[PDB]
Amino acid sequence: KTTLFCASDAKAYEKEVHNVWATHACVPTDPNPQEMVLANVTENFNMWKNDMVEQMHEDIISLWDESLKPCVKLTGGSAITQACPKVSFDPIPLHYCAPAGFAILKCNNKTFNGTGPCRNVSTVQCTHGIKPVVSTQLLLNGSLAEEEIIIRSENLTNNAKTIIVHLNESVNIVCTRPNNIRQAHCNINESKWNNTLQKVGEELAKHFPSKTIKFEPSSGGDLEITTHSFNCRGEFFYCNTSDLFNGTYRNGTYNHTGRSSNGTITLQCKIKQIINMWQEVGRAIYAPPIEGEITCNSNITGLLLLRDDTETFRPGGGDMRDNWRSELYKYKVVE
Amino acid sequence: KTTLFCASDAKAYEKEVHNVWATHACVPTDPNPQEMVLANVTENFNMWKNDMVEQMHEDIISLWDESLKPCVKLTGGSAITQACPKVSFDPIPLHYCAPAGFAILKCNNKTFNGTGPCRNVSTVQCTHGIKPVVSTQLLLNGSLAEEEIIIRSENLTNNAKTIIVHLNESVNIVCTRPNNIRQAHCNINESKWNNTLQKVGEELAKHFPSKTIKFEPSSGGDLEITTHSFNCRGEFFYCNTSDLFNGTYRNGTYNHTGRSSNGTITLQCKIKQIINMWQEVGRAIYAPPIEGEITCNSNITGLLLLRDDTETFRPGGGDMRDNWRSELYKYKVVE
Ligand SMILES: CNCc1ccc2c(c1)C[C@H](CNC(=N)N)[C@H]2NC(=O)C(=O)Nc1ccc(Cl)c(F)c1
Ligand SMILES: CNCc1ccc2c(c1)C[C@H](CNC(=N)N)[C@H]2NC(=O)C(=O)Nc1ccc(Cl)c(F)c1
Repeated sequence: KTTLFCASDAKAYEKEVHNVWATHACVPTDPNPQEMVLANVTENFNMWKNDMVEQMHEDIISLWDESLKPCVKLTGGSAITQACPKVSFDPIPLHYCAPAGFAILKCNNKTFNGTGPCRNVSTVQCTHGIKPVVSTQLLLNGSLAEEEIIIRSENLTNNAKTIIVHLNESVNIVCTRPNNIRQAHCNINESKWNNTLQKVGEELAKHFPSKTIKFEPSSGGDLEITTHSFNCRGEFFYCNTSDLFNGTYRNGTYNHTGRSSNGTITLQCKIKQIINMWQEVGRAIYAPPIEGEITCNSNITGLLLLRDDTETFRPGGGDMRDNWRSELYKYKVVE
Repeated sequence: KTTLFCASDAKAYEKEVHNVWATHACVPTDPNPQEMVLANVTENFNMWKNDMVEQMHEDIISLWDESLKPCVKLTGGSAITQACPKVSFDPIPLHYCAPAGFAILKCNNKTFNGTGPCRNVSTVQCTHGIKPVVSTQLLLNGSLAEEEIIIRSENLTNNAKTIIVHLNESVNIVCTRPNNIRQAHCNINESKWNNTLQKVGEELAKHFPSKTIKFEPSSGGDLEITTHSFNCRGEFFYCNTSDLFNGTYRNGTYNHTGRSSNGTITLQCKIKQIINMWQEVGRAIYAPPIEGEITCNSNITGLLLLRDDTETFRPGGGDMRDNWRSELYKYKVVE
């Protein structure tokens, strides 16, 4: 445990809030990348127990706190009012760096899970570009597995322990509200989704014996975790995944049972102003959505699942720390 | 006639040279791109003389000139030395867009040829994403035919005219240099290769009546065109294709006579420092390959062939504007 510091390419002329925060909270990235190679090792890592995720989480909370300022913030029964200006919003990559004398080891095993022994291990002073993408169910704009899609879990036996599925091939999703003022929609190519769910399916089948592997929409709870919720240009999108996370892996093939059109899948999305916050326990009310075409062109780089002679899997999320472990499946701060 | 402009998803924080170049040469990509399609049209096309190809060619020459700077540049008996640092190299998509009031119509007939009449025609302002992949014999990371494999030629009865075989199913190829330092190798699944060459064979049979259709390694001449030459992470790979382009198509079946092992084809590759330039007429000398595992996992999306009882086809290439025509088999700049 140490007190880290962020490094970025933030410009102090951008009125984009991530830059506005990073220019006063981080350090200019340094053209100084010496990755200490090493092949004499055995370090055991645990992506599920690592303070880096916590400090990252905390100053991402600071970022959001002084950037996206809600009109009302209702916490503990007390309502706190302030100004609601819509701002420029799009995540910039943040490197996490260890201070004087403190190093950040690094795993290079391309099939490494997160928990256990790793050995082809390098070392750094600063980490690799990471975007503070806040989302549920679908991990957006992250790293891709260099070889093949991998399953991460603090334990896979525990049905209530979140599964992070690190993908390989990015799945472009295009969410948009056209020029109802709150209704939007997302578009995703169906072929590549069937594709990806056959990889997810067959690996889950590698690690669950010989059973039918169903994919279904989340049980219940708040809209934040029952839908693919994300932020696009300061607007909070809640997009439906009932005709997405939907299919059956049997016989070694995956059969999609979600609806489709022209070879594309369209998610019904809604922009909301009242949001169950991820930082704290409370609700934030924002101003109505801005005028015009509100579109995000994103790439799915991972999944967040939850398990219950058949085994059903369901989109998860809610705890953004696990979002941070998708990219902090780790390193290791060490001395 | 016009001078176009590029549009891309280049990041100003990336130190990858395609991003470095595009960010100062291109325009932030448009995501309001609505194909106003038409159905009372018939326009003629000619992928084999289209100036968009040489605008792209000139611009990619610019990119390579300002990015990959060789230690030595020998042209016309005069040598030019400069600093040759190793860089990060991975092609990003480039949309080519027409300026004010001037448009880019589009062909929609998927069984389309490249030369002649076409009727289902749309029109856009910007082309689809095209990655400037510089290679010979094999076209990498291109678009796939939506339907069935297409044979393209300026004309097919001219044996000196390059033939572009637009594939349907991509064929995965994994070139790697393991941790001799310049010795590398490529892996390709044979069954997929047999499979592809059977309809390459069948349609080349459709265009050449009742001949035995053989596939053999190239002529001779410079290694760039006698080998599958390409660029992986700044390193110039020359890969042997004597056991790849090798087969007999007869009586309706393809027959692979190239050597294999465990059902896989392994190409013998070498990383060279002395390169015959594709941009200009001259040679370039680069620094020795970097340390570590150099891996490129690519998809074969097209072929570059040349024709001579029997008709024989050999891998071609060398002139990269044909590589740009593979993706610019086209559209059209029109008013
Ligand atoms: C089984 N999983 C456990 C689980 C489940 C749900 C949640 C947690 C843990 C933590 C958090 C509790 N806070 C609260 N209830 N007010 C709650 N998450 C959120 O409200 C949340 O992410 N909102 C949110 C905001 C913005 C965007 Cl863009 C977004 F995509 C989502
Ligand atoms: C019938 N065919 C005619 C024909 C034949 C060969 C060539 C041309 C035309 C053009 C070009 C001439 N330039 C020269 N002779 N210096 C020459 N091509 C190249 O040198 C070339 O592609 N190099 C190259 C570099 C890097 C990578 Cl990664 C690569 F895959 C290839």
